[PDB]
Amino acid sequence: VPTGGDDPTKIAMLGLTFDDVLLLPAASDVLPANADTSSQLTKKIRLKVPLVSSAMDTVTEARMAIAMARAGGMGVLHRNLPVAEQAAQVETVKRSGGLLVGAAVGVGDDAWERAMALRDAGVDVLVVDTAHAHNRKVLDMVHRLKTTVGDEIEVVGGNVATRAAAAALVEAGADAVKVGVGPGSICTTRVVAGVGAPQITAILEAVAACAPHGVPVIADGGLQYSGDIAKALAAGASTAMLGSLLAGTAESPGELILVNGKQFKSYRGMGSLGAMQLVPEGIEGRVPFRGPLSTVIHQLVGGLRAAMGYTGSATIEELQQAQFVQITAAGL
Amino acid sequence: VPTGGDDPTKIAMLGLTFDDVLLLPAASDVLPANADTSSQLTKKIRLKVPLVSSAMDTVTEARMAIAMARAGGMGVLHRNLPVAEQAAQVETVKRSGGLLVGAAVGVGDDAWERAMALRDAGVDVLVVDTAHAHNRKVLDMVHRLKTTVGDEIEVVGGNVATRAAAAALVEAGADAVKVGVGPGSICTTRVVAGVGAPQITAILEAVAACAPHGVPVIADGGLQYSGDIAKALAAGASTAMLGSLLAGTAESPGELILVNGKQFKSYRGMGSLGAMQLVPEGIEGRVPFRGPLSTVIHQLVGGLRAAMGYTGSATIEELQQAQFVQITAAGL
Amino acid sequence: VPTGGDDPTKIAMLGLTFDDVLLLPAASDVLPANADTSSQLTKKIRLKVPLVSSAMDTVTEARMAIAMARAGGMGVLHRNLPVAEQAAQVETVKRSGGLLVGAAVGVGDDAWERAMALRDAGVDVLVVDTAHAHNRKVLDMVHRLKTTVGDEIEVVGGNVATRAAAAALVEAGADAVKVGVGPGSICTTRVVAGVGAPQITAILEAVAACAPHGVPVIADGGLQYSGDIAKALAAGASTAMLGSLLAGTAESPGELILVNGKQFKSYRGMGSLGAMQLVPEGIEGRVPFRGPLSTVIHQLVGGLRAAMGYTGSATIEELQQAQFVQITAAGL
Amino acid sequence: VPTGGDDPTKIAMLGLTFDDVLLLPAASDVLPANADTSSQLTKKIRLKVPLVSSAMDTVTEARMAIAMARAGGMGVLHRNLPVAEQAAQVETVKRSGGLLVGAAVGVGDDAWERAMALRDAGVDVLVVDTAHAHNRKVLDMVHRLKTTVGDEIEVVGGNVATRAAAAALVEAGADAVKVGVGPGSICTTRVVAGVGAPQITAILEAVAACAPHGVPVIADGGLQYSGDIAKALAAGASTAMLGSLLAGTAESPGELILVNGKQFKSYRGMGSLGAMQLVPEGIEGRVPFRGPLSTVIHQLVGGLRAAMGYTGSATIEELQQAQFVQITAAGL
Ligand SMILES: Cc1[nH]c(C(=O)Nc2ccc(F)cc2)c(C)c1S(=O)(=O)Nc1ccc2c[nH]nc2c1
Ligand SMILES: Cc1[nH]c(C(=O)Nc2ccc(F)cc2)c(C)c1S(=O)(=O)Nc1ccc2c[nH]nc2c1
Ligand SMILES: Cc1[nH]c(C(=O)Nc2ccc(F)cc2)c(C)c1S(=O)(=O)Nc1ccc2c[nH]nc2c1
Ligand SMILES: Cc1[nH]c(C(=O)Nc2ccc(F)cc2)c(C)c1S(=O)(=O)Nc1ccc2c[nH]nc2c1
Ligand SMILES: O=c1[nH]cnc2c1ncn2[C@@H]1O[C@H](COP(=O)(O)O)[C@@H](O)[C@H]1O
Ligand SMILES: O=c1[nH]cnc2c1ncn2[C@@H]1O[C@H](COP(=O)(O)O)[C@@H](O)[C@H]1O
Ligand SMILES: O=c1[nH]cnc2c1ncn2[C@@H]1O[C@H](COP(=O)(O)O)[C@@H](O)[C@H]1O
Ligand SMILES: O=c1[nH]cnc2c1ncn2[C@@H]1O[C@H](COP(=O)(O)O)[C@@H](O)[C@H]1O
Repeated sequence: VPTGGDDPTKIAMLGLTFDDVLLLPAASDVLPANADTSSQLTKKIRLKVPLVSSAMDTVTEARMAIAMARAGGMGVLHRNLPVAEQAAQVETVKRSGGLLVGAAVGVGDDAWERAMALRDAGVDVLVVDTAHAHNRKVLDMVHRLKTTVGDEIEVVGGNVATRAAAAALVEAGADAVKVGVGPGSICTTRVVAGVGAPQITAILEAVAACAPHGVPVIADGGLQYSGDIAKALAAGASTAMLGSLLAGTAESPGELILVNGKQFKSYRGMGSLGAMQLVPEGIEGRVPFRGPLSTVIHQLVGGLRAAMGYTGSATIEELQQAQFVQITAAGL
Repeated sequence: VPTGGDDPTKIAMLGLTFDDVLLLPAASDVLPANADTSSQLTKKIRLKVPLVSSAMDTVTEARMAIAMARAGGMGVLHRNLPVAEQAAQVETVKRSGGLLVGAAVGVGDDAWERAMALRDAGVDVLVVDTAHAHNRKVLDMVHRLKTTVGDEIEVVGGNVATRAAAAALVEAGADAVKVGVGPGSICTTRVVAGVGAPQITAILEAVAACAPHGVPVIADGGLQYSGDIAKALAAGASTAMLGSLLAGTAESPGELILVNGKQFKSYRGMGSLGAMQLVPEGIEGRVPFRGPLSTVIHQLVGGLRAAMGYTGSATIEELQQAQFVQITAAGL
Repeated sequence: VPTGGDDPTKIAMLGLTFDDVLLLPAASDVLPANADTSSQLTKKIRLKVPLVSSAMDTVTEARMAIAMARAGGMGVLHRNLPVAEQAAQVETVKRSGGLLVGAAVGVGDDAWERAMALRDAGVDVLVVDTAHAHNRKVLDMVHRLKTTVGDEIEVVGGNVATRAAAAALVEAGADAVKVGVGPGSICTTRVVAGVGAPQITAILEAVAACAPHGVPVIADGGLQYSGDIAKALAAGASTAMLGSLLAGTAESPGELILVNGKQFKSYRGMGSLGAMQLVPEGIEGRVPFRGPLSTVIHQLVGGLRAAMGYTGSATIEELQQAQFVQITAAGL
Repeated sequence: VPTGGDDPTKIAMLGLTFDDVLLLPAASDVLPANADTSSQLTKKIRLKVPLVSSAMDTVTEARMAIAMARAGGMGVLHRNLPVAEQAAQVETVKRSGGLLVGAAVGVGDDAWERAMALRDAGVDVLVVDTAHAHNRKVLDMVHRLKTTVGDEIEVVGGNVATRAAAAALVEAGADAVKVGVGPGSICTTRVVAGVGAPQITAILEAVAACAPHGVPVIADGGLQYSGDIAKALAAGASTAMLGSLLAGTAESPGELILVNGKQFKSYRGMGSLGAMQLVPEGIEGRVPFRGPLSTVIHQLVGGLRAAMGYTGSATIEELQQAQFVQITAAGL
């Protein structure tokens, strides 16, 4: 083996990230303004805009979830607060019209009760929110939830980074599979644990397991530009979950911060020291203030529509069949 | 597939850009001063110098087009102004002697009338100027133009980045094919839409479709150094179109700008916010002031001549048969 | 041969370093808190924590060796001082309870007497400490030591970077093989001599020679983050030796340094000008002050435990069978 | 072809430079102090130290040539001055004992007379000094010189970057072949002409043509560290020619320069604007002042000796058979 040892499977793959690829233009009859951006969040739920906001306490509380749903996407409420408070945020969203909402639960002691309270509150999507869903504890939770409330509530499981892990969630009964181990902007899983999978390759691998079972893949983490959304969907994801890109918006939690004459908002990992208040796997930082969510979403969707125009994709389903070119370091 | 999924065509190619390759020296009897730099702009039109200026409102108006033609190249007049004004710039050039001139048209409402006015004004080359020529609307325009004024006017179509798109323009009747989706210095197509193709690979692919039909390829965008011109032509292009490299010249539109004791001129994408005055696919910036066009062209052609000396190329046609070595990140 | 010449063996391999790979998550029933971090330092000696401190005069004297052993690892005492002083540091450690300790010897004039004095002082591990163990002088020393004190003292040999060199040390009778030629943070072997081997590939190659003989590999040098420890062990090493990561600790030798309002400690190669007081193969620098060793070790082991959780590794032996994904420049 | 077009020979090779490779350690009985550093400069001339100074007017005049010869290497006198002055510098060196000296000539009008005057002055080596020796004008000069003064004077030809060019010089009768098109520190051939060849691959290719005919290769340009000398010789070169590494020495021409409290000397390409006093293919810069040549050479040779120790090379001939590992961007 050219890279060492005698085992060709030791280094199993070459992992590509968003900056490693570009979408190739293709024959097109599609104007960007006329493209159809709708896509499956889960087997049953279709969104007008294939974007969901991260279950983080500096991204999504009731305000964000309401704005996201009104923009045609959805918010996933974070779970870093008492169960009664999360359920109360679910209610607040549902009382603002017939708006879709999801909410994160863990696999811990009180996870099952949290889930039951959220259902009672009228939640549409339950997200089993973990760093590593390839764990019998996570797969059991996913299964237990689907068998209990599956008729009324869609159950998302995550996160995974390999084909085998996505396959296990599919078998456990997941209505969607969330992909991303290591790629988050505030993530230090890669440096702390040495663990991860570049996101384009992880999406391609997860989609190979999920698509044949009609299970949508949510691409979660590592998205920096609107063009990365197009790339994630062309790799086969059906939606993208955004943290950093939305953390600087008016609707996110947290106050405005002024440093050196410029405006910021705090953005922090759920595995950072201050969020857990131990070995942190996230940092605390700031992102530029971006103004209203509606503006940000408009530019993101605008970029998506441009990609759909370039690739001749009339629908997201068509975009998922687009081709890439791999680029070198010099490209960029 | 080592990079993910089971489809080997999903990532179709490894795209190389100018910084990824060097020209290999070869046996030579050619002195740089004696090389023949002439080359086909289109099937019918040969230039003394294989360089054309970009159809941008910070690069080419009448003054640039006159200087470019006198230097042995050609200018393509931008179309960001009323039809009567563009036609008046065409006249202004033709009244400055028997100088070649081209002019951009789009595919929009008034594109056909613009084209007719330009012809009446005496234009030599019509450039169907789009970000994505692989669109039936663009191919139709190219065809409609060639069938109407083809005897008197050469019709360029662009831009493309793939072999199939170049082939479609050839069949539509293009007299030259312009290559470049994503590589412009002021371009944000890559980050906004996630779409593009590294320019050496795009030229190689387009030339594979065009050369067998005797259709010249214009390499458009991404050229930073005189050595990049040599590389573009050795990849098989017949001419290079330059924006950034000429935007800092006395003959370009726009005034001199002083910042921190240094001289600049504004240079902006035609898809930037201020040029369109929406989801911009270009930025606005500045380039260093370079002095007279004649000086810049002299150094560019000087570099080209040096490359022709190193590669034993007596003509541009010979240079198109030169070989590359691929380099690594460390090289550079 | 695509890279030049006609000999495919001239460039024998593509060497990967820690930043070139990530650990892939795998099916897991392992909680980080419950993972077993114990591992073989040598054939006979198992540590509770697979970490040893570098035999450097800015890393390990008696204080460090005591702290390291109490934390479940071990220190290797540096040999840059009189033999009687090194032996006195060995005694000092052994008088602080039943704590494991090792000590470096060279291959020079007084190396054999140093070794004998260390044994008399009660040392547990002798480390034949060289930059290049593939030297008959080093192999002879290793052999001579093992045949003389082998029943009572474990003999480590190093350093190596190739499979053949590790194999030679195994045959010489080494109880562990230390891997790393070129990767140290303060190392200039690579720039001064042009010699080295990227550490993941060197570990994989050394383990291919050592593992079939039940000889543990110590990964020495180049480790920057806790995640690198996980990667080194997954490549097949049984322990990691740390210099830079521990040089900033309270227990390391040297005083606190204040520069620009921040706290540092000096950290220098044993082959630097000031350590040898000639052609230096190390530099002198500073690392940030890190506080007590116990804190640093806790975070390092925490990262290791996280990796074991992600990879489903209940033991270090299991972690050694984990898989990597190779990443590109863009990843990082 | 994965990188574009249908011609696999269009991109002929992947070119590696010094930073792309490391020397692999090997079994060794060689102490650095005992290695034999002597090597062939030409078929007939062996140097004690395999280093020659560049024929540049900021590197080698009489003073440098004398110091270089006394250190066991040789200087090549630059040709940027009247013929009588160059010949007078040759005399000055020969009058300082039985010291070897070489001198550059071109292929121009007065090149032949320059060569004759140098011979009369007692020169030992004539270097036909060009940027591209694969030119019948250069090959003719090499041949004409060898057939005229070949019994008394060794004739070097250069520069080349390909196997075929080296082969042509061998057939022309060169006593040594100098390799390097594009790699010089002050070189802009790569950016101006887009032409070049990464130096490790160029050396490997040139040696494939020269070694079977017993013709030594001089590696010229791109050497930044003493470790690069070892790498150049292990690729198969017999000597290295140094510009930047020696330009900062007391013995080089030019005065001391003080900027921001630090000491420098000017270092400039022979193809820079100021050296030619047009399309320059070199820049003018400064390098740090390094003190006496003897110190610099000592450290360079020290690094070489270290490499010989690591690779088990008792002679330069043995070092030429050493193996490399290719490294990634992350390595470094
Ligand atoms: C550090 C951490 N561990 C867990 C976790 O769930 N651990 C766990 C997993 C399986 C299990 F059975 C029992 C516990 C979580 C949520 C976190 S987090 O707060 O930092 N959030 C994320 C989310 C997504 C990520 C992708 N890469 N890294 C990520 C971190
Ligand atoms: C953003 C944009 N879209 C179009 C465009 O023509 N859209 C379109 C295409 C086909 C069609 F049928 C209908 C409309 C244009 C001209 C532009 S531009 O002003 O920014 N100019 C260019 C030019 C070259 C480029 C290469 N990569 N990106 C480029 C942008
Ligand atoms: C520069 C140097 N040479 C030797 C050395 O032992 N030389 C030698 C080797 C075999 C022999 F038979 C006779 C002498 C040592 C210890 C050193 S050091 O002080 O700088 N330490 C290390 C340690 C680890 C390294 C990995 N890469 N580089 C390293 C340097
Ligand atoms: C720019 C230039 N051209 C020539 C030259 O000889 N031209 C030429 C060649 C063949 C011929 F028949 C007639 C003329 C030279 C010397 C130079 S230089 O002054 O700049 N020196 C070098 C030396 C080494 C180089 C490697 N890459 N680039 C280099 C430049
Ligand atoms: O603390 C953390 N460490 C690692 N990943 C996190 C952490 N907190 C949230 N994440 C994940 O990172 C995603 C956001 O990534 P981003 O959009 O690149 O900022 C989230 O949706 C989570 O999957
Ligand atoms: O706004 C824009 N976005 C992307 N490409 C543009 C834009 N405006 C002009 N271009 C293209 O970029 C070329 C100039 O590229 P440059 O020479 O690298 O500066 C032009 O000839 C166009 O093809
Ligand atoms: O001077 C030196 N030059 C090269 N390597 C050294 C030197 N001194 C110590 N080392 C090695 O570098 C290791 C520490 O590397 P680090 O943990 O990356 O700082 C040590 O354990 C030695 O193997
Ligand atoms: O002006 C120039 N342009 C390109 N190469 C040059 C020039 N002048 C000298 N050289 C070459 O660069 C070598 C020195 O390279 P360096 O050691 O990397 O600085 C010289 O020996 C020449 O071969």
